[PDB]
Order: sequence, then C-alpha cells, then structure tokens
Amino acid sequence: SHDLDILPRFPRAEIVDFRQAPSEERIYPLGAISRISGRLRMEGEVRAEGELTALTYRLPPEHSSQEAFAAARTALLKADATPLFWCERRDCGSSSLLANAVFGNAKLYGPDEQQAYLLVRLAAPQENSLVAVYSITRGNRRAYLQAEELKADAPLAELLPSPATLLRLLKANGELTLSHVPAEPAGSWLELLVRTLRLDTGVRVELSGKHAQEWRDALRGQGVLNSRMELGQSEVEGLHLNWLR
Repeated sequence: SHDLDILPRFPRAEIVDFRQAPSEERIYPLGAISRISGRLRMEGEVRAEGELTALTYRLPPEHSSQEAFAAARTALLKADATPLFWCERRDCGSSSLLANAVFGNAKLYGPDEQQAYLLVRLAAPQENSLVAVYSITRGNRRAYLQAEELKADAPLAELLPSPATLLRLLKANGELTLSHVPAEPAGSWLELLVRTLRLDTGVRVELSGKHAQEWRDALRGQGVLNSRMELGQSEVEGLHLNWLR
C-alpha cells in the first residue's frame, strides 16, 4: 500500500510484501540471535504488542542492500530516533532466525554475511513506536529491505542501547540522537554515555540539543576529559552526538 511516514524513497524499489495488523506481538532482538538446543536465544530483546505495519522492498539490480540500509539508517537517525541496536553480517547472528522467527518472512533469508539489522525507538510524540529495518542480499543476487513500525499498545520501558552499539553507530553514521534521555543528566543514560566514552577513550564528540551544556558537564564530572567534547547548536529536545574525526 503505502510507505512508513519516516523512511526514505529507495529509487525504483518495489513493495513485494505489505502487512498490517492492529495488535501483533513483536520480539525484536537487542543482540545476536541464535538457537541453543533448538530453543530461540537473543542477547537481549524488546517485546511489544501493538499496531504493526511491515513493508518488504525488492531493490532494483543497480543498488545494493547495504546502500539502501545505510540510507534507511541515516534517515531514521536524522529523524532523531534513539538507536537501540545495530549490527551487520554475522554480528546479527542467524539470518534464518531474523527472517523467520522475528519478521516471519522467509523471503528475507539469505547468507548471514550479507545481512544488516537496525532497531530504533521514535522520538516523542511517537515515543512508544519502534521501527525495525533488516536488509539482505540473496544468492539469487536480488536485494531486499524490510521496514516495520510497531506502535506499542502500552508505554515502552526505558530502552537503552549498549555502549558498543553507540560507538559503532557513531562511526558508521557519523552522528545520532538520544531522544529519550532525562532533561537533568543522571541515571541509566548518563551511565551509558560514561561507559561508552571509557570504552574508546580517543573518540571525540560534539554535543548539541536543548540541554547539551548540562550533559557535557555531567560527563566531565564523571571523568570524561573536557577536550573530548565540543558544543554545537541545536534546539532538538534530545542529546545529539556528532563524531569529531
């Protein structure tokens, strides 16, 4: 039928599967997916039930799955969605599990080394919406991209990415926004950013957003060197981070 209001246009891409459901359950992994003893295992997950819109695109032969995935990733982060998990190739675990057990679409099954997966939480006013993107290039040399929105029927918990996800995405995408942080820097989100900046001590960032000054100093007081953090100008409600190469 129609695209998700938040995604880009993949030039000449065709919708090959469209699904909607007013109350479907999704269990989106927050880490690699595998089977142990035949039972499904996720290294962290988010379960939510709500209105599901799932779009399956087949890309034109001229354009790679990885290109469309990067465009989708760039667009969701520029919409200031908080990233929750991002992974490429074998880091995602099994394509068969993602295709079948998570998205329930066997067309998405391909070589593990050709996949990519992203999960984000949309910014308020859509803060109980999750958007998931999955890309694959298959042996038939065709390229597909799955994009799904789950509007949860109940408010989502406090959902945070790992420090590894934050660092990796800051370098793969160059920037990202954390749009579900408290206005006063503290708690889980301050802890996450502190642990992210101790995992790579050389990386430098520019902070912007309505309370970016407050964040930088909370971080200085948790031990981050002030030389590592510059300040930008944005009115976005969240904390925006920009990789200073």
